[PDB]
Amino acid sequence: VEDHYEMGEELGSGQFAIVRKCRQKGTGKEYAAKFIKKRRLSSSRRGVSREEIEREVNILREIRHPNIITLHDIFENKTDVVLILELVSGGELFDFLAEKESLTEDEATQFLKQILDGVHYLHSKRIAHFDLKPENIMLLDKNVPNPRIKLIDFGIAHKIEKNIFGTPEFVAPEIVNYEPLGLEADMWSIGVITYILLSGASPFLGETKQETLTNISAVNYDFDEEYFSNTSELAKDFIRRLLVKDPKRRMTIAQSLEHSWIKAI
Amino acid sequence: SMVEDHYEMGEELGSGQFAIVRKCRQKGTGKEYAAKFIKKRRLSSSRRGVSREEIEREVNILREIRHPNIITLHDIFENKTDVVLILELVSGGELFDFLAEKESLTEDEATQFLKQILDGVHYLHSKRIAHFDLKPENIMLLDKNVPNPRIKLIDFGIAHKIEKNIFGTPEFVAPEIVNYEPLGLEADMWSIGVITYILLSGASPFLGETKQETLTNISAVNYDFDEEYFSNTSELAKDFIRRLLVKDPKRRMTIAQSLEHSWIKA
Repeated sequence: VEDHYEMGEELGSGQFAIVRKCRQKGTGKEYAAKFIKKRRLSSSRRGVSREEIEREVNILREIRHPNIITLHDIFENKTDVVLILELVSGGELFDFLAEKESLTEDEATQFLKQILDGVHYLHSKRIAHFDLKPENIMLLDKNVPNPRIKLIDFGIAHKIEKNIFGTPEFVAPEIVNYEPLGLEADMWSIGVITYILLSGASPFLGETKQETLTNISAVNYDFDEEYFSNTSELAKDFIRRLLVKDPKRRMTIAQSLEHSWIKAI
Repeated sequence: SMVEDHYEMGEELGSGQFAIVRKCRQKGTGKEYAAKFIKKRRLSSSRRGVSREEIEREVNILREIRHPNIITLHDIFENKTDVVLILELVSGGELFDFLAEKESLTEDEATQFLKQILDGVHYLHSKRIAHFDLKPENIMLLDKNVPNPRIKLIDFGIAHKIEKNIFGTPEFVAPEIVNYEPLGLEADMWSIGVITYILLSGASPFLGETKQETLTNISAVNYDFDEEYFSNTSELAKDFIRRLLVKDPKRRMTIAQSLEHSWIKA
């Protein structure tokens, strides 16, 4: 990698990884180099297993959409897999919105549409992100008139595809009744993101992580007027149709885009 | 290295998911092995070949394992089109075929083979590896032409390491993630119950007339011991089976408990 990219400042660090800014030799174009520490022994809990690195890389390879982070190049050395990624410098969407004194529902929906467009692309390729949250919703450049959303961090993303067992004769009840996680999980996350984007309030947050998890499982939220008095009924309906316990009864991404609140712009 | 530079390749032995198995012999030692050639999926291909992720997952499992009752990985090569696993040659066929050839087979003899299965699984589970496909066709013998044949568990194509897992905020996670119950080592213990039931009786506990019936029967744990298939089976053996065919995975015998059970231990 160092033969081909000049490495600069550390930008941050996450799950067994350090991100540095870099510049490609010959072209001068800037990127983010994410150095992922490989797991050595399969018994270890340090680093990332090769198979999990591959899972993420295989998803990143396929992505070509303006609202998603792009993979440019990949290297591997003794200790690391280095992803050369699109440099996204505009920060978290919510930190940009914080510079404002207030935000209108129409200003918010400009951004929400971009998130939905990114997720529509991912879901069209059967990719569930599984960790949609405001910190993974960045901006390419926050100083332009109409900033562009970039979805980041495919660390737990999966392709969503019985036959592997040959027949079911020997399989346990938990396999018979296995209900896989799927694309609907992202649609729930979108509901929560929308809720907080519009109101500033987190719908399920409790005093401990355990309380939050309890609240989520019970679908225990409201639209209290202290937070929702300037929010439209169509916005509330959109959220209601996402925050559904049964994943099979939630709006899909296509239905989300066809919802009157979104169609209206 | 290229595989042909180290191994003389021989005749074809079988086929797997986008795979061919050939007998081979190591140059420099004369020792025979099974070479499994797995076709890699191209980046432009949707369904042809096996994904790199799936090959790595299985290989990383195989690399870790060494135990007398599990197939051993000896070498790995990769060329343009394939990943090639050089595996221990397991020549003795299916356990159940060998047993079906015996004039008679006592419960004591059956338990001794079953113990070898348990020993292999005990090792796998000690590494947090669930096999997930334990069934007769994956229980082979190394060499059937010896007084006491050695069981070899094969086919780690759906095996997985087993690890509420959320390091950051849980605020945006869906209820199905909050309530997610992953498949675990207990699933293998269920399979061992079914294997044992068939081993002793020749009947299958949950098999229905259609796939849906089999599924329904498993989920309901709807089985019994027919009087005229279990007439020569001990209550102690039935107890072993009963403690494995339990709906709640948390209430099934673990591999350690299975080995401590008096059917095995006595």
